[PDB]
Amino acid sequence: GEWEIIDIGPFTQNLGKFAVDEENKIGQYGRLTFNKVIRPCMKKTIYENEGFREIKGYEYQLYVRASDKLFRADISEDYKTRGRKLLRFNGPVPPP
Amino acid sequence: GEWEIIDIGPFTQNLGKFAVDEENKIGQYGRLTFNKVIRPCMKKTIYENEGFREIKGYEYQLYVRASDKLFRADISEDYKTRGRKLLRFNGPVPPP
Repeated sequence: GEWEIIDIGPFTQNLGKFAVDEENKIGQYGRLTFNKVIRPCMKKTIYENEGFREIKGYEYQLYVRASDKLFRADISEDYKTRGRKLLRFNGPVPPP
Repeated sequence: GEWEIIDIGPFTQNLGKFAVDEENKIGQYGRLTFNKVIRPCMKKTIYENEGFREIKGYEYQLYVRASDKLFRADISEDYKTRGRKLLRFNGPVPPP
C-alpha cells in the first residue's frame, strides 16, 4: 500500500539494531557493530485487503551505519505477531 | 539533505523516459523499452551548503519498468541549468 518517510528516532534506530543483529547471525559481512540509522527512512504500510483499512504489516527501508560503513536494509514487521524479518542487507553503499 | 515522496505524474514519467534513454546510450543494460515509473518516487533536495537555503539541485530515485523488468534509477537535475544526469541504473530488482 502506502509509503511514507519516518524520522530516525528510537523506534527507527531499534530497527537498525534488529538488522545488524540478524545480519550478524547470518555472518556474510563479518562481525558488525551498530552505529546509527541515518536519513532517509521509508515505511510502507501493507493492508490486509483492498477496500479495507486492516493493517497486515509494514516494510521499512533503512540506511544503517555499522562498523563505520553504510548499508541498506529492508525489514518486514507483521502487525499482529510483531515478528520482524530481515529481507535484505547490502553494502557498503554510497551515502544518500 | 532533505527528502519527500512525490507522485508518479507526467513529470515523473518523463524522468523515467530520460533514464531509459540515457541507459540505452550507455548500453550496459541492453536495449530497453520504457514502460512506466511506479511508486514510490523519492525526491531529494540538494542544497549548495548543507544547513543553508540555496538549492543546488535535485535527485530523483525511481523504480522504472522497462522491457517488463524493474530497475532502480537515480537522476540528478541542476536547479539553475536544468541539466539532468543519470547517476545510476540497475536491476532487475524485486517490486517495492
